[PDB]
Amino acid sequence: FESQPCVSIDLRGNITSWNRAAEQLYQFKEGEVMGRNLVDLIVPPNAKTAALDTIMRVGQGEVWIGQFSCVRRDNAILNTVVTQKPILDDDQKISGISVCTEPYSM
Amino acid sequence: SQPCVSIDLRGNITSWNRAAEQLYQFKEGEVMGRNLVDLIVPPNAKTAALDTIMRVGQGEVWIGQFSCVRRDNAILNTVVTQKPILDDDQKISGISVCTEPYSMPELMARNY
Repeated sequence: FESQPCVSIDLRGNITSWNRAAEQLYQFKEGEVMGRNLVDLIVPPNAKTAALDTIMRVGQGEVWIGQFSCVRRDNAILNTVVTQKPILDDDQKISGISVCTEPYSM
Repeated sequence: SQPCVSIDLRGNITSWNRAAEQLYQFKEGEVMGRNLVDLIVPPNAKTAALDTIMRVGQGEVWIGQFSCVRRDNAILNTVVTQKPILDDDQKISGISVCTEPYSMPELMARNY
């Protein structure tokens, strides 16, 4: 079951999971993008530093909700709202970041 | 029900609700205009708090751990949601700092 587009990245920003709703939103299949860097894949070049700064704070233990402009496979610009969360593993340590897209645009 | 404090962009208190009076043990009248970080953040943690507490931009919300100290000097390990307050021209004019009743791990995502 999937409520929304969701992507998981490790602490460097490389993709570790990419759900079916993400396949539809961004127009890549999971196999095409596994291991690729999310910010390089979909964030427009002038916005990468800002996106990376957010991800760095999230990986250190904060939750973020905000405007997230990204580039679909077909080169449409998406003005999304995303919820970014640290992901905890079984050992209760931060292992990555969740990037989930909300149903309203900014 | 939710403790909420508003600050201006100097870090000084502009709003303090009844729930904040109960959480932190101060009344609105005595804290209005006071610097929030000097009021409730332990000395060792202030630069850290300042480093982030003023950094919220337009169209984002930050949720994170926030160590504070009550009037009685009990240490509180809290979580706060920080959002910008916009003026009539949609410029940031302040920051809203509202307490969540959870520790951070209860808000995080999980791998199984």
